[PDB]
Amino acid sequence: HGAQNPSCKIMTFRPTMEEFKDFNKYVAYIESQGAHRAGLAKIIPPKEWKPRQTYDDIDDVVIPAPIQQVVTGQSGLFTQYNIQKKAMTVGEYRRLANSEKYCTPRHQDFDDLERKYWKNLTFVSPIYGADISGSLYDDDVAQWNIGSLRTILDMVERECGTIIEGVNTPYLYFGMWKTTFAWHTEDMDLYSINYLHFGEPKSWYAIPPEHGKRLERLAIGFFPGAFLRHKMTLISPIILKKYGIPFSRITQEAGEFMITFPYGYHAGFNHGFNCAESTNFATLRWIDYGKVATVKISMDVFVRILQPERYELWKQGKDLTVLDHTRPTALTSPELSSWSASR
Ligand SMILES: CN(c1ccccc1)c1ccc2c(c1)CCC[C@H]2CNc1cnccc1C(=O)O
Ligand code: NI
Repeated sequence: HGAQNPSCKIMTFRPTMEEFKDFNKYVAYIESQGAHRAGLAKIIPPKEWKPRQTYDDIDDVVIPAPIQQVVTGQSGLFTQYNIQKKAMTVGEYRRLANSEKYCTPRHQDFDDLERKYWKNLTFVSPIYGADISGSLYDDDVAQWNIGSLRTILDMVERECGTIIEGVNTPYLYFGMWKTTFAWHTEDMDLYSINYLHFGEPKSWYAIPPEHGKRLERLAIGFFPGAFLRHKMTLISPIILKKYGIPFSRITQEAGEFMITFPYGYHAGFNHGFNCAESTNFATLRWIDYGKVATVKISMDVFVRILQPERYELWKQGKDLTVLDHTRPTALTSPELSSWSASR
């Protein structure tokens, strides 16, 4: 389809509990409304749903590899390095986040906080408890369980048995003020789902996938060298607004879901102490996004099973298609139904 979200605005969704029970079905719905055209969409769950009953058992959890984020650069163009530090607990990380050195500054509004982020990026290197293999969900949670979404990304584990952490498994993100994730797309241009468990907000910048190539030309212009897959390049919105790169901004609060879409470039930072949970997933539409992307997943099993008419032409390298970033995804295909019956 097309012309659903022609402005490519970041859309916010508030489903009822009945719309919330099927995860894959609701992803097809928000794409039928055009959420995928912004590269990022917010999902506000109903109040009856709570992923964990209490967050007081978490002080003794281990953060195996925290990273000190050292950012260099000037004039809205930066490069961040991630130096690994010693292990610590969440209680220690919380006391370090609210330390005077790392605490959230005084700010009038977000515009003030955004200004102080890009002004004080170089001066202090914050600690980010990122990429922790684990989950904070309860076991009985059956709706939107990040540890088990039951999408077609399970074909990797169900057929080839490969398990990739942060992609097949959930990751945990304990943050503090100024902790940043750089401009990037998900591995193999996969989807991603991020849920903010508790704490201070997490802000997102997102570029629509139909303009992602304009950011890639911009970054190549600054460094003469898919190097943005190093995921350590920071670009200020001042620079994007100067060269005409379309982008939108939204703030994710505690208890809200964020979906990133294939070839949706995103970047952002944490306002203060928070905990986020994230994993990757896929719909039927992603298969063509993963094919054009060639952590390296082999797309062979997806094409051999769900695109079998194109398989031999893809092995011969004669399947040259152009992605239509506006087409919504399908919910089911005859090849997918007969595959679930085989398993
Ligand atoms: C450099 N690096 C690397 C690159 C190549 C291979 C191996 C690792 C790397 C990779 C990942 C990260 C960081 C650094 C530094 C903190 C951030 C996380 C990703 N975090 C998010 C991603 N998307 C959305 C949100 C978030 C978030 O912070 O909530
Ligand atoms: Ni990401």
